[PDB]
Amino acid sequence: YPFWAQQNYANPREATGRIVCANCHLAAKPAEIEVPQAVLPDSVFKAVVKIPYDHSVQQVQADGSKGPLNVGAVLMLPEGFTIAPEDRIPEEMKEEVGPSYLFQPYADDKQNIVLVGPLPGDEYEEIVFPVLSPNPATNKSVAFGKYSIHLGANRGRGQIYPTGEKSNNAVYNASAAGVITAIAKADDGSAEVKIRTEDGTTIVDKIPAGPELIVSEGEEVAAGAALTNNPNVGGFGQKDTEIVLQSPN
Ligand code: HEC
Ligand SMILES: [Zn+2]
Ligand SMILES: [Zn+2]
Repeated sequence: YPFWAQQNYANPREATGRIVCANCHLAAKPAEIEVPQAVLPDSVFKAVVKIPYDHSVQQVQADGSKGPLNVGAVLMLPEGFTIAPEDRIPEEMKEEVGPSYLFQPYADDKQNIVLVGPLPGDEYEEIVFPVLSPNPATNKSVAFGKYSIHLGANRGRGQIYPTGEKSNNAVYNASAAGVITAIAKADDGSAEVKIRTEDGTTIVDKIPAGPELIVSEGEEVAAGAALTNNPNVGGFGQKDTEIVLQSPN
């Protein structure tokens, strides 16, 4: 969740440009963002974000059962830019943009970094951010010019928790090489795979409900080999765009 990015990373964009959601949402999927080519100072414009996925495909949920996906994103605007206050949103636009409550600043001193979600993916095919450009004439920290906007967008449950533990929406691997002597399947959906190592020892790898086993009893497996499919059907992607903070006329 966006909140887990806030708790663990003061800066959501690493030196390489990689956005921190990627540290836990391991699969890559597209991220789209559309903004006007240029905007006048102290003006409101729309930033349209899309996070594609096949709405007919369900994902493994926290309880292991199949369900819908939720989406979320971090939109990094240039210095001075912020989500537009409601009273600054023009009339014809108010019904074209997301409601104010959808948007959360990354931090008090990073209001140009906007977070949205989790939101139900089936209801938000486009997330439209109403953005207020700054005014260089009265704000010395910002100047007219061309700037970059960075988008990080996710759909679906991540693979690793803030605790460092893997979620049930990930591949589980053989903790050691050997032969599978048994597969204890709880009607809980979870499982325990007993592996007989090449010299007597037997180890047990626990797998939560959700992932599908792709090994069978009596089967040999290498260390690190996959015991399950990769049930993940979502992903996180990034996209950059530019915008010109323009001088009137
Ligand atoms: C690891 C510490 C994470 C970071 C950093 C971020 N997210 Fe995450 N997110 C993570 C997990 C393990 C889960 C699943 C929780 C569960 O058990 O259900 C999530 C979930 C989301 C969701 C909901 C997806 C869905 O339910 O379909 C969204 C929309 C989401 N996360 C977005 C997101 C963004 C945009 C992040 C970076 C700004 C981000 N997450 C960071 C793990 C972690
Ligand atoms: Zn869609
Ligand atoms: Zn930048």
